[PDB]
Amino acid sequence: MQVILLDKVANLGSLGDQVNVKAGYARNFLVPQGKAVPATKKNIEFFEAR
RNA sequence: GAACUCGCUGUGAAGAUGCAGUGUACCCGCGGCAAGACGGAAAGACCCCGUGAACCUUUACUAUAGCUUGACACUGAACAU
Repeated sequence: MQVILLDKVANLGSLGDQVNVKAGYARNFLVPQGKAVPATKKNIEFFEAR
């Protein structure tokens, strides 16, 4: 879905991008291993402040 | 069911101890033979009926477990076409 990147990711990422990703590549790789977070419109200001 | 519980011919729900005709027979036990009724091995074998029941078979009908097919979900990324 709408996850935002956080790292030195390959060629879809620029340290934070709103992309259209699938659910299976979202969880177990990008959810809790690091590097992403689901964009529930509360975290879009919270981690950009970080 | 009750009996004071004879044999013939005939009649009769059509094979009569009981009806009609006729014949015979003192009253009552006992031991036997099984011909009739009455039971037994019960014909719990033969047949029909019920818009009865039960199992069983199948290319009866309608379903279903199982097996099997595809879609979607669990389920992703890099390339090449």
